[PDB]
Amino acid sequence: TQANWCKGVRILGGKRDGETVLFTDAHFSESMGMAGGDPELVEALPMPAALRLLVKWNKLCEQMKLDYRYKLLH
Ligand SMILES: [Cl-]
Repeated sequence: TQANWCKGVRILGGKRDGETVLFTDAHFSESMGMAGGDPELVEALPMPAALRLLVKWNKLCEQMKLDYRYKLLH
């Protein structure tokens, strides 16, 4: 429950609006642009890593002209 840690994201808009995605071990690697890590090991990310994934994912969402977006869990 930190300004320094973030559990995941929630989907804004679209059919899945309100759904959450909890950050996993693999997301940390993805926040570094690396493949791997366990995608089933739930764990909070350091806020900088959370932000990196936030911006990358929403850039993709507009790149792909999608109808939903991501917001960090508070
Ligand atoms: Cl980090």
